[PDB]
Amino acid sequence: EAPKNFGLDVKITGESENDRDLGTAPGGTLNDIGIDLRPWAFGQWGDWSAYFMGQAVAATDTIETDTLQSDTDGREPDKSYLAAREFWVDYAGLTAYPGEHLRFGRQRLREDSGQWQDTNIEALNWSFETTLLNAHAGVAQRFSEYRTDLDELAPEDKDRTHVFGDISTQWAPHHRIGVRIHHADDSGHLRRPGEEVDNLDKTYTGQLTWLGIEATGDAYNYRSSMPLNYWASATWLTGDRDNLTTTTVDDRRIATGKQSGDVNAFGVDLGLRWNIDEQWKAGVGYARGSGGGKDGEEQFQQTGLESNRSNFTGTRSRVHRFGEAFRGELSNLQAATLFGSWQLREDYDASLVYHKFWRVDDDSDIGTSGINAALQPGEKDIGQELDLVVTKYFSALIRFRGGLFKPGDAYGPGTDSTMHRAFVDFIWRF
Ligand SMILES: CCCCCCC/C=C\CCCCCC(=O)OC[C@@H](O)CO
Ligand SMILES: CCCCCCC/C=C\CCCCCC(=O)OC[C@@H](O)CO
Ligand SMILES: CCCCCCC/C=C\CCCCCC(=O)OC[C@@H](O)CO
Ligand SMILES: CCCCCCC/C=C\CCCCCC(=O)OC[C@H](O)CO
Ligand SMILES: CCCCCCC/C=C\CCCCCC(=O)OC[C@H](O)CO
Ligand SMILES: CCCCCCC/C=C\CCCCCC(=O)OC[C@H](O)CO
Ligand SMILES: CCCCCCCCCCCC[N+](C)(C)[O-]
Ligand SMILES: CCCCCCCCCCCC[N+](C)(C)[O-]
Ligand SMILES: CCCCCCCCCCCC[N+](C)(C)[O-]
Ligand SMILES: CCCCCCCCCCCC[N+](C)(C)[O-]
Ligand SMILES: [Ca+2]
Ligand code: NA
Ligand code: NA
Repeated sequence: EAPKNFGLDVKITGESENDRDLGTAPGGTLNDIGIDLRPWAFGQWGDWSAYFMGQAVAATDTIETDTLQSDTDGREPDKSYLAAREFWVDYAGLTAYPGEHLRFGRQRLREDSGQWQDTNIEALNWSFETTLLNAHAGVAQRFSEYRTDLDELAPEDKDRTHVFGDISTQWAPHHRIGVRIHHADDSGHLRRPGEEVDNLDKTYTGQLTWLGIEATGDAYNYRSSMPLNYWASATWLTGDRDNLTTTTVDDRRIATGKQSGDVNAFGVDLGLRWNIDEQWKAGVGYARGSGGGKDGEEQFQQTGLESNRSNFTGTRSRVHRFGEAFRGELSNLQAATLFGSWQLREDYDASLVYHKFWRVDDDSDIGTSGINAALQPGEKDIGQELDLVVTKYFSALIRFRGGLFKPGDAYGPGTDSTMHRAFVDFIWRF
């Protein structure tokens, strides 16, 4: 029971993916296995503490062993690599509240929805968590991937600074109301007209502010004592973007200029979960990120730090809010969701999730997704998905996570009728 100074997490993962581009491009499917080793070190001395976690990965192909991985020349991952995941120092002595502390270094930033921040990033982050009042404030920026195989940052991350904060209160037992803010500022520059544009150039620079209000009733508490749980959130995105314009000239992309415009967009996510008994749960969700509008002003996007993974099905396992296969970003996207889940004590859980997805504006792209295929102008029907997650907890666990995506009319002729992405993870902690 003495404070544990080190450990090692060992994960074996298999991934089957077919076909991310729906058959539109060559190869690019996965059926592969890998091991991921994460040694960690922790020290604590009165109000001070410090932590390091590293990572070594070897796999048969470039599979996803980390749900929080950076998305990917200079950005080509290798089948095997080393990385530094977290390295930070923490000071808890500003106040006597044990849930209050200040953390500096590359660290896990997470809030419960996963929709604003859920990532490892260099940050200075203040947390204040007590029974009646929670608050946080921080700043973050990526300076490197800290990986042996990736030499450059993604253009969206380069020179982008994040500032954010939140504050919330438990106004009745198990019911929380709060506000949340995030601001992203780009100090980079766009290619100038006539310059060649490649995959490591920015497509835009922005100064963007998200302002959100969030109500939850054990939304993400898998151990809730209430028969009904819920989440409701509404988020306003404002600010501006300078968008790069380009043209094609001889199989090469050339910058032609740029266009600025204000953003005035809106996102909402609602959910209701029935705690039917000690084991069974089921629920419904609706979410929408606005799209299109006059000069793209209504195109909602997320912060870029989000995972969209959360305990929304009411289990210990986190699930992708917009599908393991589709992996939607809330951006010109409407989603309806139904789920059921089962758990037995701390020993097993399982969730079955259905989604239907539509575009909001049928002449605009959606944001990120786990699908790499062009949408047909004028078609709103993105598709449907069924997901299954099943876990046995032995510390250690073994989990199946799978999604089956059925493309709708927005994907069109010559695309596959079905696509899946599935994982098995076996994890042991020493
Ligand atoms: C701004 C980034 C800060 C990065 C700090 C990285 C911290 C690295 C490793 C965490 C553990 C350091 C422990 C150092 C140490 O000698 O601890 C004494 C320990 O043996 C018993 O308490
Ligand atoms: C230990 C506690 C210290 C608190 C330090 C102060 C933290 C400051 C701000 C936290 C809230 C995030 C700020 C969001 C923001 O400033 O941008 C909005 C603005 O750009 C709209 O145009
Ligand atoms: C209770 C039913 C579970 C619902 C399905 C959730 C599991 C998701 C994926 C399982 C792997 C299926 C892989 C084969 C398949 O169905 O599609 C073939 C297609 O991907 C060819 O491109
Ligand atoms: C308390 C002192 C000990 C600190 C822990 C040392 C652990 C060993 C390595 C930490 C990770 C340093 C990696 C830095 C790095 O990868 O450089 C990134 C490049 O600049 C690429 O942009
Ligand atoms: C502009 C009108 C917006 C009205 C929104 C009202 C939302 C009402 C109910 C949604 C769920 C609220 C739960 C409140 C609740 O259960 O707490 C009451 C206390 O537990 C009393 O013991
Ligand atoms: C397919 C590869 C392995 C991935 C699967 C990991 C989870 C495996 C099995 C979980 C089984 C879920 C049902 C458990 C059940 O019905 O009751 C458990 C018993 O009551 C306790 O022994
Ligand atoms: C024990 C559970 C068995 C079901 C696991 C499903 C994993 C997906 C493998 C499907 C591969 C088929 N194909 C040809 C589409 O790649
Ligand atoms: C059931 C869903 C998880 C898929 C597991 C993926 C298969 C792992 C082992 C087969 C791949 C190894 N190999 C030989 C193709 O490199
Ligand atoms: C198992 C822990 C390993 C920790 C060290 C990993 C950091 C190495 C990063 C080197 C980056 C080299 N690069 C990308 C500039 O070519
Ligand atoms: C599609 C999922 C939507 C929510 C499911 C609703 C669950 C209602 C369960 C009623 C069962 C009443 N019972 C069995 C406890 O006496
Ligand atoms: Ca392909
Ligand atoms: Na403290
Ligand atoms: Na629950």
